[PDB]
Amino acid sequence: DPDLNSASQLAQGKVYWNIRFTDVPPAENPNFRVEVTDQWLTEVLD
Amino acid sequence: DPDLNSASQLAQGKVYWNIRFTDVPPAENPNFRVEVTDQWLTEVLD
Repeated sequence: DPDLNSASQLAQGKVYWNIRFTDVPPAENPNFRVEVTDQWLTEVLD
Repeated sequence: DPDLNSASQLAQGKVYWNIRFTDVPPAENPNFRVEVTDQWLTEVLD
Protein backbone atom coordinates (compact mmCIF):
# COMPACT_ATOMS: atom_id res chain seq x y z
CA ASP A 1 0.00 0.00 0.00
CA PRO A 2 1.62 3.31 -1.03
CA ASP A 3 -0.46 5.59 1.19
CA LEU A 4 -1.17 3.33 4.18
CA ASN A 5 2.52 2.42 4.60
CA SER A 6 3.40 5.78 6.07
CA ALA A 7 6.60 6.43 8.00
CA SER A 8 4.53 6.72 11.18
CA GLN A 9 2.76 3.40 10.59
CA LEU A 10 5.97 1.59 9.64
CA ALA A 11 7.66 2.83 12.82
CA GLN A 12 4.98 1.08 14.90
CA GLY A 13 5.46 -2.26 13.15
CA LYS A 14 2.36 -1.96 10.98
CA VAL A 15 2.96 -2.67 7.29
CA TYR A 16 0.09 -2.92 4.82
CA TRP A 17 -0.46 -4.99 1.68
CA ASN A 18 -3.36 -4.84 -0.78
CA ILE A 19 -4.66 -7.98 -2.51
CA ARG A 20 -7.27 -7.08 -5.12
CA PHE A 21 -8.74 -9.91 -7.17
CA THR A 22 -11.91 -11.02 -8.95
CA ASP A 23 -13.54 -14.37 -8.25
CA VAL A 24 -15.04 -16.63 -10.92
CA PRO A 25 -18.79 -15.89 -10.83
CA PRO A 26 -21.08 -18.87 -11.47
CA ALA A 27 -22.82 -18.48 -14.83
CA GLU A 28 -26.29 -18.79 -13.37
CA ASN A 29 -27.98 -17.29 -16.46
CA PRO A 30 -26.38 -18.04 -19.85
CA ASN A 31 -28.48 -15.97 -22.24
CA PHE A 32 -28.69 -16.63 -25.98
CA ARG A 33 -29.89 -14.13 -28.59
CA VAL A 34 -30.91 -15.88 -31.81
CA GLU A 35 -32.12 -13.94 -34.84
CA VAL A 36 -32.98 -14.81 -38.42
CA THR A 37 -31.54 -12.17 -40.72
CA ASP A 38 -31.12 -11.58 -44.46
CA GLN A 39 -27.49 -10.47 -44.34
CA TRP A 40 -25.96 -13.57 -45.95
CA LEU A 41 -28.85 -14.08 -48.36
CA THR A 42 -26.91 -12.66 -51.32
CA GLU A 43 -24.27 -15.33 -50.64
CA VAL A 44 -26.40 -17.58 -52.89
CA LEU A 45 -25.09 -16.22 -56.15
CA ASP A 46 -21.84 -18.17 -56.77
CA ASP B 1 -29.21 -12.13 -62.52
CA PRO B 2 -26.69 -10.29 -60.31
CA ASP B 3 -28.89 -7.22 -59.80
CA LEU B 4 -32.39 -8.68 -59.49
CA ASN B 5 -31.26 -11.35 -57.01
CA SER B 6 -30.99 -8.96 -54.11
CA ALA B 7 -31.20 -9.87 -50.43
CA SER B 8 -34.75 -8.50 -50.23
CA GLN B 9 -35.97 -10.25 -53.38
CA LEU B 10 -34.64 -13.62 -52.22
CA ALA B 11 -36.26 -13.18 -48.79
CA GLN B 12 -39.68 -13.16 -50.50
CA GLY B 13 -38.93 -16.31 -52.48
CA LYS B 14 -38.16 -14.56 -55.77
CA VAL B 15 -35.05 -15.62 -57.68
CA TYR B 16 -34.30 -14.37 -61.19
CA TRP B 17 -32.62 -15.98 -64.20
CA ASN B 18 -31.79 -14.26 -67.49
CA ILE B 19 -31.94 -16.25 -70.73
CA ARG B 20 -30.51 -14.13 -73.56
CA PHE B 21 -30.24 -15.81 -76.95
CA THR B 22 -30.28 -15.08 -80.68
CA ASP B 23 -32.80 -16.63 -83.03
CA VAL B 24 -31.60 -17.77 -86.45
CA PRO B 25 -33.26 -15.31 -88.87
CA PRO B 26 -34.74 -16.46 -92.18
CA ALA B 27 -32.78 -15.48 -95.28
CA GLU B 28 -35.62 -13.64 -96.96
CA ASN B 29 -33.20 -11.69 -99.19
CA PRO B 30 -29.77 -13.08 -100.04
CA ASN B 31 -28.13 -10.05 -101.66
CA PHE B 32 -25.31 -10.63 -104.15
CA ARG B 33 -22.74 -8.01 -105.20
CA VAL B 34 -21.01 -9.11 -108.42
CA GLU B 35 -18.20 -7.04 -109.93
CA VAL B 36 -15.52 -7.18 -112.61
CA THR B 37 -12.00 -6.12 -111.68
CA ASP B 38 -8.56 -5.62 -113.23
CA GLN B 39 -6.50 -6.99 -110.31
CA TRP B 40 -6.06 -10.44 -111.87
CA LEU B 41 -5.73 -8.97 -115.37
CA THR B 42 -1.95 -8.88 -114.85
CA GLU B 43 -1.93 -12.61 -114.01
CA VAL B 44 -1.36 -13.65 -117.65
CA LEU B 45 2.33 -12.84 -117.95
CA ASP B 46 4.26 -16.02 -116.99
